[PDB]
Amino acid sequence: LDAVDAILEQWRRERPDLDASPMGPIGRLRRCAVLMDQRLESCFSRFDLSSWEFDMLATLRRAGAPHCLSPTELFSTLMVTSGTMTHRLKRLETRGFIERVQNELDARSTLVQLTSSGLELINRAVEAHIENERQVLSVLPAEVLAALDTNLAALLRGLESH
Amino acid sequence: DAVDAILEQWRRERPDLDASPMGPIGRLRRCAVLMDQRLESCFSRFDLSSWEFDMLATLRRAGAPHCLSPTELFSTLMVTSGTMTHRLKRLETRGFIERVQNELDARSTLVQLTSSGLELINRAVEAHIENERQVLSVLPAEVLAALDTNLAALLRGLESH
DNA sequence: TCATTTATCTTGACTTCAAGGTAATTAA
DNA sequence: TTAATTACCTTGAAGTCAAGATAAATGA
Repeated sequence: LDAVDAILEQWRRERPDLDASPMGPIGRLRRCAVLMDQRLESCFSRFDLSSWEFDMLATLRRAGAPHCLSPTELFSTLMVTSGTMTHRLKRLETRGFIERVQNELDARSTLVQLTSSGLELINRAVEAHIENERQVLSVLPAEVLAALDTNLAALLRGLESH
Repeated sequence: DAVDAILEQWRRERPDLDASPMGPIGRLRRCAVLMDQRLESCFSRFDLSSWEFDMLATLRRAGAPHCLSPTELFSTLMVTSGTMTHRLKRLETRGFIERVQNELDARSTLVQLTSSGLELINRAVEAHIENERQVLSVLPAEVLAALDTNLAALLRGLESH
């Protein structure tokens, strides 16, 4: 049995009038994600990085040289508000990971670009990150990892549709 | 999928790496994020946030008199005690929980559901299930079944370590 | 007793968001 | 030109955590 099976048992005893089967799939998902974050966050700390600081540089890096994106691009992709993004940017700017370049095509726009410092950090952090994930999923058998990828995508399909 | 995009990017920017793991894990992380959004819609109909729901649900599912310890609570909900102290003081102001002094441990102040809280949670969980039932209805039965089975195997490895 | 642990809160700080603000941009 | 919209930041406020503190329970 799994920890989700436990909570279902509790509800099965306390409210037998309900069918809590949906809580099964969804409960496992949230817990998995929660634990998974803990694993990945461990490795990021090895680089003196928090989870969000990594997401920023990975987004800038994966864009492509010159690795320059807009605050709006950033928060639109990272699903955070603008005030959130402002705070993030000022921090990374002080940590010399990003520089601020003024948009020559839109005066209400101040771009964010990777510094040489930041470009090196993320370029090896992405290397560690990948292996960290590879280690985690190695517990699963091939068929299992295969099925999970296929199935989660369908779930993402349905969710993104709505 | 949106994850498919990020994979194409890394395949161009760092072809020296194989980013296959980001696939499964990326979808997982995003799904959880989207799933929370759906659930929070319904919680808002009861004037409740995600954690306020998790709290009363934990107290409710314990069993009458629905009395648990702060340590028990934060241990189950994986949050620090200062988080829990703050949380409890809020719910106490919102008349959902009462504070009972432990007669068996003088360093202990138990947390129990009020008549108010018991009613709110007893119908909120009903809506919550339906919320989830509808969301997952987009998936076929076999697919939802396989996803459940597969997610369970993943939870074993994660919790073991 | 005691030197250590446990239960729980207190403080300072960081991240986040909703709401507002303001300089540019835009289409008529 | 203007009224509406976009880009980005500012400002309170809430939630969270990490140390730290202090009363209470230990087992020797």
